[PDB]
Amino acid sequence: RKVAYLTFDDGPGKYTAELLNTLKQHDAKATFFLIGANVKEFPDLVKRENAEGHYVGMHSMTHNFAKLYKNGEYVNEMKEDQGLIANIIGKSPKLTRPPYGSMPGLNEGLRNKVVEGGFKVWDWTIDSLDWRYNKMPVDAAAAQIAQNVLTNATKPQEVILMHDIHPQSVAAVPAILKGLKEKGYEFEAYHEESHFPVNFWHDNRM
Amino acid sequence: KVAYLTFDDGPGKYTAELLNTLKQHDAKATFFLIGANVKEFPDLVKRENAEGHYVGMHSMTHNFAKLYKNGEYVNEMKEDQGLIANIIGKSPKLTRPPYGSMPGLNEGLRNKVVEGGFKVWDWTIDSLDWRYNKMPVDAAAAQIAQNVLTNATKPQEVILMHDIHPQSVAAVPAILKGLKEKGYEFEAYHEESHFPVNFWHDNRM
Amino acid sequence: KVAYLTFDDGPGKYTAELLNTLKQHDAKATFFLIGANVKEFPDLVKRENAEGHYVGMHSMTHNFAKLYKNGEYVNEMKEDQGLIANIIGKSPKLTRPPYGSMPGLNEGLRNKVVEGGFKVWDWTIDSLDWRYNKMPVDAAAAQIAQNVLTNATKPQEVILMHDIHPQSVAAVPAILKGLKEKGYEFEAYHEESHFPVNFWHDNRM
Amino acid sequence: RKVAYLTFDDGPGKYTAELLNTLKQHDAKATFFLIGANVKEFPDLVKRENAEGHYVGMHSMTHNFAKLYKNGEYVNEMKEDQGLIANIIGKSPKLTRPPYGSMPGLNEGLRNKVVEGGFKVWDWTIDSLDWRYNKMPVDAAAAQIAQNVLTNATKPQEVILMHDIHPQSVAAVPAILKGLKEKGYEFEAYHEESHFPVNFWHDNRM
Ligand SMILES: CCNC1=N[C@@H]2[C@@H](O)[C@H](O)[C@@H](CO)O[C@@H]2S1
Ligand SMILES: CCNC1=N[C@@H]2[C@@H](O)[C@H](O)[C@@H](CO)O[C@@H]2S1
Ligand SMILES: [Zn+2]
Ligand SMILES: [Zn+2]
Ligand SMILES: [Zn+2]
Ligand SMILES: [Zn+2]
Repeated sequence: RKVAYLTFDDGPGKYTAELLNTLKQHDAKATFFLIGANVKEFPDLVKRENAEGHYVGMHSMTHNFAKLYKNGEYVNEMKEDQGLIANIIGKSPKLTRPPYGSMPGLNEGLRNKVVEGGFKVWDWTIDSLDWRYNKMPVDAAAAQIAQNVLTNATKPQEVILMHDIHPQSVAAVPAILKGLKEKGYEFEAYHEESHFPVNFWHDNRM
Repeated sequence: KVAYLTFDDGPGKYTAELLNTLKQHDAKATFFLIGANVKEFPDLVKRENAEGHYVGMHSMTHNFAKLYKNGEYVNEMKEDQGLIANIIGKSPKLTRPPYGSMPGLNEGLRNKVVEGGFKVWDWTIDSLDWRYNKMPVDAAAAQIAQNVLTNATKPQEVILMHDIHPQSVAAVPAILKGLKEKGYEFEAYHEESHFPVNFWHDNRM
Repeated sequence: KVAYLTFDDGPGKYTAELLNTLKQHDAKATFFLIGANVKEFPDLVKRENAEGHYVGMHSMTHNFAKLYKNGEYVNEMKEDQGLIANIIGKSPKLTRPPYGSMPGLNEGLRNKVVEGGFKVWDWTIDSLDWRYNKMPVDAAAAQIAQNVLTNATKPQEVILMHDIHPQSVAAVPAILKGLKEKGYEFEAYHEESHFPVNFWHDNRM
Repeated sequence: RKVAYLTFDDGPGKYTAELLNTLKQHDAKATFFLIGANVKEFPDLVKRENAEGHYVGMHSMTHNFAKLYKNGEYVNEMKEDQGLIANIIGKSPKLTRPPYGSMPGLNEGLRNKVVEGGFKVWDWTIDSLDWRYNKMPVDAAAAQIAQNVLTNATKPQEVILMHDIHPQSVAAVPAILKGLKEKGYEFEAYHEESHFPVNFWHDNRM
């Protein structure tokens, strides 16, 4: 019962349709956390992500830690970001992904507000680190980013963190898909039907 | 074919229960205690060592920012070591980093720990007991047992559990027999027996 | 078995010399011109296209901080493109980034270049002609020719030279003879024949 | 006759001793550029690097850009650093290696001043990128860094950039040495009498 949840952060972007075709050609589903400025600039790609069979969840408006967690704007920005996304796909998604991860930004304070707001939070069990490989050939970057992902998948479920806004990332997903499939992983998207906690605070309320 | 049980965030409310459950099965495990739990449950701390388990450290505050982003880790571990040394008269070396060492334990802090004389242990298997919290104990526990019996594949395994959680302690009985028939034996960590088990694959710890 | 000679930082003092040498050997190459040298040597600019060579861009300021750290790359290439266009009646697409595209040409700027309609070309072979500058020409050139002949191994090669340097132009005859013996043919870059040669291996450029 | 010139920046440091020993097993020589405060704290290692056959050059006192270049203390910091290194190994080394490289810090002003004092300046032709691999298991990092330098050795001479002050760096050096040696490289130190220019400004006065 192996299921890979490929997640893509900070999108959508100019590489997204490309990633969206590679997903499609592999009949594989995934999940996308989007920034408010990009849901607005790229409303078609949003609508398409959802249309092609993927989960579209929030990732805030500002992606600003100081704003998100120190001043506690997090859920407000996930509610605003939610509204934009509904206006485009008719769903009001409930899963959020904290910029910079919930640890340590999501204190017990707003972790409460998150559950009192009905929202949900997903961190990740693999960190592709894709976004650091920005100073080298893109094919070389992709191999190392896939190497990272292929060699860290072991648990019955794995939540893989990637960003679809960097070229080296979307170039790695072909190898990543072919690799994990050889490892017997299924490439499903997140479903709200079947939620299970994935965070660093181990708080299973979200 | 050794198998090392580890327990975090204790000693706590069900720790007393757990030590007995272990005892009946001639099983020795490892505990990583929070500072305040050492202050509140000295007896349990004393008892854990007395019944042949390893008593290691899990820091003072279990606070990510303080520990790693501010580098208080070793300071928190040494002070915790002191509190424990006052009960068992031994000063343990083995630390279990709160939330794991990846990425929290940077290259620098990893120097301080090797310099401070400590080792570091993460795990290979996560019981995942925290998912099934505030939930019907026997149902939860049952799952937790599967969670660990399935990922038991390697010659040695280091299992993460938490004895401040009822579902976890309840899960321990089923794990014990299920793993023992898998050819596993349950030993405590021994300092002279040290071998690396850390996400960074850093073998100085 | 093609071989594309490319020349940077021109047109200059020895450019006319080189063009005759190219012409004498019925050989066609590629030039990447700086803006001010286009402004000063329009005839040489005019001549290069006229005799069948490719005339590309090498920016306005050849200044690293301006081009990349300040993101002026495309703009400098755009304005350079226009200056060339006013002479040869074409608006060329192929850019050769000052100092190579690595790492100066980041992911953001690489979009802009793709958006503006530009390609980018680095090289496979570095002549190292700048090492031997202000040096005894006959001696220098001989070495430089060998520097490229040694690294002539692949089916396609893009050789970096500078025709603002006397040792480099002096080296060109021997390369032409040496590569012709290696089975190579010397063609200019042609846009309908474009193929990626960029340190980033970015195949949109 | 190929030659790989391993260079290590920002030392000496706590992993230097292990690097020094690993170099000595493969009878391989290399080049060290050092920071003033580090020559002050680790003179055995300086003294030893030297004594063991490697070149030791400067990498400034402060490793601060605005001080080195925008304020133009490059030559000041290299001579001061040279002074220290001399009092340890009885040698005033002439070769310097600019922090963050020569481009674009060493403007023509500073570059004139550099040749005024008989200094040379070495940049590099391969950036191993070791220091960006501090967020993953060291063995994994060691491997990727290796492949970075192994798959970029093409030119008969390479000058490889590394930092001996990070663990994943000296960890990669064994595989680097086996790798290049398989490609026919030899591992020399820089030699003063044997100077050939390697800088981003193509200035062969340094
Ligand atoms: C100590 C800094 N931590 C991190 N930097 C990355 C961010 O750039 C991403 O946006 C975030 C969410 O996508 O995931 C990691 S976590
Ligand atoms: C804008 C270039 N930045 C760079 N950061 C790295 C630095 O951390 C090194 O110290 C330097 C010289 O040792 O080599 C690279 S280059
Ligand atoms: Zn993000
Ligand atoms: Zn814990
Ligand atoms: Zn140039
Ligand atoms: Zn440096």
